[PDB]
Amino acid sequence: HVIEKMHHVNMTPEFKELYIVREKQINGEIICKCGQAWGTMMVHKGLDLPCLKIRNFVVVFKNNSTKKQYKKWVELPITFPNLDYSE
Amino acid sequence: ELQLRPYQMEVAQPALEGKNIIICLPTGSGKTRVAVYIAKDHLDKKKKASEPGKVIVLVNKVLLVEQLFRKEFQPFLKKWYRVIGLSGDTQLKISFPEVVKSCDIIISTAQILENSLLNLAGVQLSDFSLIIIDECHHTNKEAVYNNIMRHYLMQKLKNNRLKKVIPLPQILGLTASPGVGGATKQAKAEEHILKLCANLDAFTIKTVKENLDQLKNQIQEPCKKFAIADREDPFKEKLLEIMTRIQTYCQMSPMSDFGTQPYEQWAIQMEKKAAKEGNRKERVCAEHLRKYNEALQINDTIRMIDAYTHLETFYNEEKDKKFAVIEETDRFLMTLFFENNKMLKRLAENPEYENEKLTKLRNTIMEQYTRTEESARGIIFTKTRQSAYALSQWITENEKFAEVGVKAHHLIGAGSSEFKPMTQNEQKEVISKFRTGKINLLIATTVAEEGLDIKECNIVIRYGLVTNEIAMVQARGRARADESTYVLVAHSGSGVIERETVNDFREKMMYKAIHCVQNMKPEEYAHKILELQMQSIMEKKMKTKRNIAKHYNNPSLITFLCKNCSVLACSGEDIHVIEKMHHVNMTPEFKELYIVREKQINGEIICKCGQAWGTMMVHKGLDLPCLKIRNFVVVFKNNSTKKQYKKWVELPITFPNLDYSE
Amino acid sequence: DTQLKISFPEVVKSCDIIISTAQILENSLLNLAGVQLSDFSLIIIDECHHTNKEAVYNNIMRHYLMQKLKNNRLKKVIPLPQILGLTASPGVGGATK
RNA sequence: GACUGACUGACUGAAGACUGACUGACUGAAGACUGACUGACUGA
RNA sequence: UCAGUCAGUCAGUCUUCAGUCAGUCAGUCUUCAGUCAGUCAGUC
Ligand SMILES: Nc1ncnc2c1ncn2[C@@H]1O[C@H](COP(=O)(O)OP(=O)(O)O)[C@@H](O)[C@H]1O
Ligand code: ALF
Ligand SMILES: [Mg+2]
Ligand SMILES: [Zn+2]
Repeated sequence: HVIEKMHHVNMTPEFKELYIVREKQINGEIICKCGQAWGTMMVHKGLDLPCLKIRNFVVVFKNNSTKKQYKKWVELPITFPNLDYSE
Repeated sequence: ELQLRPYQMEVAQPALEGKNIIICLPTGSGKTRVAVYIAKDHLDKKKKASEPGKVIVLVNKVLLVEQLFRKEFQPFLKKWYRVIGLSGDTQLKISFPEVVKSCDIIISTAQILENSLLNLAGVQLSDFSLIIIDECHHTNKEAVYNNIMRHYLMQKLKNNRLKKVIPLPQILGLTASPGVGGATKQAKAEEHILKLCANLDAFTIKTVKENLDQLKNQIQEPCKKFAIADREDPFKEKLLEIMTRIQTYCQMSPMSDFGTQPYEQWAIQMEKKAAKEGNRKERVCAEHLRKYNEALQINDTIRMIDAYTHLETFYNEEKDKKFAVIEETDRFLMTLFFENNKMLKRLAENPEYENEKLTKLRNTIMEQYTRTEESARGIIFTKTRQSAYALSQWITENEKFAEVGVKAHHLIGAGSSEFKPMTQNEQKEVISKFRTGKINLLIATTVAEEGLDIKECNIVIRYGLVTNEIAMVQARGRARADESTYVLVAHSGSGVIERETVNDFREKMMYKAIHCVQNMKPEEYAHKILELQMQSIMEKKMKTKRNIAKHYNNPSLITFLCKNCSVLACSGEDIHVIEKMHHVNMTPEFKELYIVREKQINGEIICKCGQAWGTMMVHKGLDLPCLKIRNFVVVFKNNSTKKQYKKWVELPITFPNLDYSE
Repeated sequence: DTQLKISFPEVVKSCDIIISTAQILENSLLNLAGVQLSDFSLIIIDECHHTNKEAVYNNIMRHYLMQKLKNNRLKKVIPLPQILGLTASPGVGGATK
């Protein structure tokens, strides 16, 4: 889900269990099992929530199993729903 | 004769049947009468259906308690109900819960209720039915209203958990200008209105849309008039080269010209740094030059005499403290200061030289009162208390004022370290005299911009004031009189008229935006409102955990040192607290270290340097001197860092109370 | 960078000589209330050699140019503000001819 | 039988000084994060 | 048509700090005036 058309982020609780936080802190950095970073913790509208950078990941489609990357988010033709804030 | 004007009944229509809502009408259109009438209907109907119904009226300024008490509630309900007016100053003789249990209409200040609600016997919000909240635009980030409404909101969400209940009392709140939170977007404005609405748990703004012209006939827009001024006198520059010599002695770089707020800020912070180093021969000089700076600032604002007296008083007591120890850079100051000050008093005494602002003020006062010919009440709004009091003296002295029949007095709040603190009883009689009219000119501070209902205010005057939009809307509202004149006085040196301009545009934004939200779709309204309700609660919880974790403590770890000197004063174990309120030391050798001094019922503590430490106090039959944490320096034992704190709450140490067996 | 406290259209409506960075104006012009190019009379553009393929100046001038051609359609009008631009080296687009 | 002096408490009224904490507005400074756009260079 | 690097511009989200000022609230003490009532002691 996106904040103000500006920042992509994930709320999923099991997905919260997958990663690792790390501090050197006001924000935490996400760390994979490999040790590679994924995103940064952010606080918004009174919620606690970690974001992700598309550079840190790999996209996989379902019609064609091609492995692709993008440096920024604008290349990806996907459109996301905004934030149900009722949670 | 509780007969409302049409528009009043019109905007009161939704309120008559539940529907906790808000009413906003432009200033001077008697919203208090709407409150009184609604209250009568609520109590009478509840009596008809025979349920325990009550109502509490919250006000945020003490003076208004007595005003609204004896002006709109007494005269209309002396036969129907038991109304009681209570404020933090009146000596109670009975606990708050029984006060409410006796009467049914309460008029009180919000802090009282909140005190009575966090004492969990106390009281529960459910004990009430109707909550009248006057001037509720103050509902903002951790204000007195926000706490109360957050309890209410928390209970409401608990009720919704129950449904998928306990009654929550109906709510009313009165405003004149909800304002914007400093917003240059249409979105942020309308958002801000929504935030206020949700925090009030309102249903609809419900502002007039029918009876427009008669309203245009009731309220009057005052005539705006601008007084802007911009004489050479050496006194400013005379202080200038004195203080530049002072700065050059220690060769400080100012980084800015003198007499400015950044310079003062820099002076304070660098003085703190110098005290951290232990650097004498600089610290004292820094403080003294600072004193010159504030003296200059007062000097531009007000006449010369008081500004000189301020400095003279400081240096007088300075040498008075110094000579006590009798019983190098120090004298380096007074030696030149005293010759200069003798000259200054010679220069200051000359009344021909005068401030530019005061000049235009004199012009404005004389012009307005003479044009009015004995039918004129004028209110002058200022910034600092001593400004008010000195301006009163300035009125007193020059006989040219009195000949015109202007009778002036100064009105300020209660509570410093200066001429004299005016007390509540005195201001109460002062407003009494002002209503009569043998006090013709009133000089006031922030205290009285919201709620005064004097029927005759031809003149409202602002003296070099800079503020947000509500504190200007209300000020223009005070002129509750015909042909009302609003005068702004300032000099073009600072950003005053530009503040007025931006305030104007901001006002227009606010009106348009409230018209925008006025016309939203109910379901979207409900969704947005609910979401905002949530937001406040979660953020409050997050702040709660942040604070409680921030609190994190050996009571012996630290030791205290002078600032002027650095001689060790005492260690952590020597300090004990009275009633969690006042820190103090009992140690007998520590009694030998310091010096008492009197001008007295209490003695002031003096160091060997001459710097003050604390004050003598007598408690529970014991004689005992206390200390102020500002007067000292903290030293830890794990890390040798030199730190200071203005108040005691910052220090994470906890102290044992007082073994009284000694 | 300066913290405004008033919307751009009122800033222009108050003063008469503005000194600003081009991105500000272009932001204020694609917000269709905003502002219209016609509200101005003289457009001083310093260091205008940057007028190139989709640069900040090119967008603004393309609105101006579009309006001018619309005016010529009208003739066969709305005033178009006078333009000034300062350069030291217009340069070449990498040209050996 | 009358006189005077002093003591104490309750009631009322008033108010001189001290210190403590929370809150708002103003100004000043300010650390991090992230997003998008544009140009130049090089390369295919 | 694209990728990569670098530099510049603009906009959001926050957290947090200091300083002065003004307003609100609660304590511990000390002191004074006036009236009234009560107890006690002297010399006649
Ligand atoms: N029905 C009415 N008839 C006469 N005067 C009225 C009526 N309603 C309101 N007023 C005027 O309103 C004044 C009270 O206004 P108030 O509520 O104190 O101001 P605000 O509404 O700005 O708080 C009264 O002095 C009275 O003259
Ligand atoms: F509008 Al008011 F006091 F309520 F001036
Ligand atoms: Mg009012
Ligand atoms: Zn010392």
